[PDB]
Amino acid sequence: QESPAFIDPASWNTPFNGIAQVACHNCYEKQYANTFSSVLDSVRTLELDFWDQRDAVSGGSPHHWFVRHNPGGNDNNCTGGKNDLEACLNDVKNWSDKHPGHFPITLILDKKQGWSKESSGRTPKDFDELVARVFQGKLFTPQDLATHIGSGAGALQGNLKGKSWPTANDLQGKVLLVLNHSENQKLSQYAEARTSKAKVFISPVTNGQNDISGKVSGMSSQSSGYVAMNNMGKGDKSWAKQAFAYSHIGRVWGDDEVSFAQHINQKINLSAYYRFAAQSAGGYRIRPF
Ligand SMILES: O[C@H]1[C@H](O)[C@@H](O)[C@H](O)[C@@H](O)[C@H]1O
Ligand SMILES: [Ca+2]
Repeated sequence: QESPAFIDPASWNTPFNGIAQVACHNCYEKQYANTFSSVLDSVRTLELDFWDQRDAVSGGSPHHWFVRHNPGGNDNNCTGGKNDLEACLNDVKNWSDKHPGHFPITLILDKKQGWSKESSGRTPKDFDELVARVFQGKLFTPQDLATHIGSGAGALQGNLKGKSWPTANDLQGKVLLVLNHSENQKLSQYAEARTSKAKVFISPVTNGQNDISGKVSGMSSQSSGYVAMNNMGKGDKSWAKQAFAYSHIGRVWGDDEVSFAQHINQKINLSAYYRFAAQSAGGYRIRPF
């Protein structure tokens, strides 16, 4: 079990949903960290923005995605033009291998384009196959959570209410992958394709109760039932209290002028900051609420 100074030791025996963290915002960018791996000196929740194409219209290849911020190749601080998604994911895998006993790592995979058809090799299945090939047994997935709470994975949404996630100690050495997109439709498409086999948690844009516990905006009812995480911008952060009530992992981004301690008091699990190292509460970046 690791013990970097930034983790409150009380965290280990706390259910994962009861833990507040400082997270990065876009920390794959060179301007926010010298290397992607260095982020893990400060936090356990990271972010990658991934694109199908080299620019907006051209340059894709099967089984491969690029990592950069703007529409336009690769522009990031991951190991490596061959510093692609796979390279960034391998940076995390390698850090994990070098720190047995680590607090679970959460990676926010912020998808920037749509899914491809089969022939282009960038379907939801292709994505799962990539992340599985890289992380292997390190992943903790929605089916794993569903088994933990005694639910079907397609009924996590509502069956999580009143339940505890595994503790951080139970999740030592694990990696949790989270899918985001500006359009919830792309999450619905991923969940309809992968169902209980999904390697990645979907975390929809959340601006109403239905996005936590009902038919999520932009998704089918079937996809909605897989929701165990919720993603909020600054203006929607009040929804974190309901994510907390439903034992969904809530993330808030864009609220950098509010302190970690204040986000804790707002029941936000993952508080995303550009300047992550500069945030703490009582010297910690990970602590129970
Ligand atoms: O630009 C935002 C921001 O990058 C967030 O960190 C992310 O979770 C979103 O999905 C995105 O649209
Ligand atoms: Ca992003």
